Amino acid sequence: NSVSVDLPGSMKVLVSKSSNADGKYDLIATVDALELSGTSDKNNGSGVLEGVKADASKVKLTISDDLGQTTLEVFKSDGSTLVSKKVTSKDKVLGDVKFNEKGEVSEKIITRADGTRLEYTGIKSDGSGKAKEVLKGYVLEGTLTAEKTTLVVKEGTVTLSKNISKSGAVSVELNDTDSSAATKKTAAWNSGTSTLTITVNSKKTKDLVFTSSNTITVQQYDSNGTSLEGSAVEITKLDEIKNALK
Repeated sequence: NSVSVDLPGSMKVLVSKSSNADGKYDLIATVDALELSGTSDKNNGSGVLEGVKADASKVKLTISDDLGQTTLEVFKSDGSTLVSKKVTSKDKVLGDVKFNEKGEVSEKIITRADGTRLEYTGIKSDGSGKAKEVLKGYVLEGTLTAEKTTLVVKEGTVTLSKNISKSGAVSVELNDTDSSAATKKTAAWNSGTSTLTITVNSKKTKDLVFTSSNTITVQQYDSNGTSLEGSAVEITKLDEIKNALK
């Protein structure tokens, strides 16, 4: 009769064992308390399903085999003004979009495959908003623009900026308003090694690595800056990042 198929999210779609006379498969999905039904040309679980909420909100679930992506849309009663959109991509990144009363984006949470998050709130029509990154053990705060996300960590005269481009590319820069040549920090960034090298007084002092694990490590140079010493230490607290900027 029917066969069940597991879906990204905690969702399941029951699909017809065989296609009807028009070549199509019947799809039934239960998503939380919602019952959704639809059709598809394939037997694997891809397709589009629709349902209605108790309060007349319209719901649409789209499963795209070509991208392995599942999109759950909740609309107002018109079926067009968006209330919420949840997208799980095939690499298990989650996007959780909230809309204002005119159906425009106002918030988005991106959850990475490891569970760290980018939280965008107060999003405006120009693509600007407040940004926050939720890492393991600490949170980075900053701003969103249509050009980039900028998370900032300040320590005295030093500002560390972690930038995430619209395409997702990371860069880091260090700005120090200290004007004494003996103490002012400057820094150079390498995207390929994901490393910020901090210099003071023409001597390297430490490398900050921004790991593909979404962690930060710090490794000291010797006091003459001629060599890295010891081994890199993974940051676990915001206090430790600020300490690195003293």
